[PDB]
Amino acid sequence: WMPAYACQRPTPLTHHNTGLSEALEILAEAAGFEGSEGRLLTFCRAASVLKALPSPVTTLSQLQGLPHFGEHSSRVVQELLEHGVCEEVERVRRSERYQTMKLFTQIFGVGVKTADRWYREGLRTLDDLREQPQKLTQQQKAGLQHHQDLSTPVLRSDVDALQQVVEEAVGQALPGATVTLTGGFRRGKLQGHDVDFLITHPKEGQEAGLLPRVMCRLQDQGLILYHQHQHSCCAFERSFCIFRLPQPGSWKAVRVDLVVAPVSQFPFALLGWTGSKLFQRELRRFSRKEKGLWLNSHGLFDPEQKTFFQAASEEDIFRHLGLEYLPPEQRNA
Ligand SMILES: Nc1nc2c(ncn2[C@H]2C[C@H](O)[C@@H](COP(=O)(O)OP(=O)(O)OP(=O)(O)O)O2)c(=O)[nH]1
Ligand SMILES: [Mn+2]
Ligand SMILES: [Mn+2]
Repeated sequence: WMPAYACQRPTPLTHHNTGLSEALEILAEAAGFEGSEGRLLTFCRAASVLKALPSPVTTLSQLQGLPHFGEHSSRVVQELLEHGVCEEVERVRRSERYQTMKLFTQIFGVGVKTADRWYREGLRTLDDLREQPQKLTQQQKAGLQHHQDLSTPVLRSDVDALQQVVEEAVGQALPGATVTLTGGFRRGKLQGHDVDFLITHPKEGQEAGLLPRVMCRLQDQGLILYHQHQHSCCAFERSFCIFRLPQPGSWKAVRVDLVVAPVSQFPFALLGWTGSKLFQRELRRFSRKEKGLWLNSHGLFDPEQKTFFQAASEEDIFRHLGLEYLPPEQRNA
């Protein structure tokens, strides 16, 4: 038996069922593009199960008694096992709707609602968007300007170089302030679509006004192509950036999220920002459904008692929810 929730089972970075999970995730994504949130979560859960399996699925009899594997997800695997291809997945891959929604939603600053609006308005290509700049936010304009670089996977070596410049800027602005790599790279991934950093200081409140100082420094070194600062509204102070990463003989644009959290909230922010998206969705559903507690990136609240949990680490949070600790590299759900 394998547990129902992704937060109750280790999901490693690499697994034995990449072809099958990829097919299911194409169906998940396409459902999300159509606003079919239910079907999205269903395919995503089924994909996540395959990722946690210790062996490859070579016959359909191996699906027996697995959670989150309904009729539709089973048929997909079946056709792939029996014919090497699933017709519905290939139709989706070649569909103009899917290809366009993928193209648009991949652009920095574009979500599903925007992509779908643009689709319904007859926009199809990147050039179509560039011909209608009045329809674009400044963030989306920057996304388009750098789209080739921003669709090139970010590598671990890029992350290392970026963490150095961010640590130097942070260290110069405020001694004692820390930078923590989060997101997919903290989960052990070898590549990504951006780099995520969480910034704090051990004395609560010393992190006030730090991010703008970090950004000034980075800007002065020629490292920033685009920067949008947002103050917290509640909800963390953050900066959405495109860095200009020097490389031997050239350079590349890379997406970076810099998030500041007060150290009291840091374990929650780290947990939330480390992901995966599905893992965190599942952890929050678990906390609510199973334990009656509301988890987010700022805290763990008991709505009956009107209390907040005091957490020193991620381990404290897992412990409090009755879950065995999962290090970041087993959260790849
Ligand atoms: N607190 C908070 N967490 C978020 C938000 N958006 C996404 N997350 C979570 C879920 C993700 O696993 C994680 C970082 O987002 P990313 O889109 O960078 O995902 P991740 O780094 O896992 O994958 P990647 O390798 O960048 O494609 O943070 C947000 O607005 N607020
Ligand atoms: Mn990321
Ligand atoms: Mn990010």
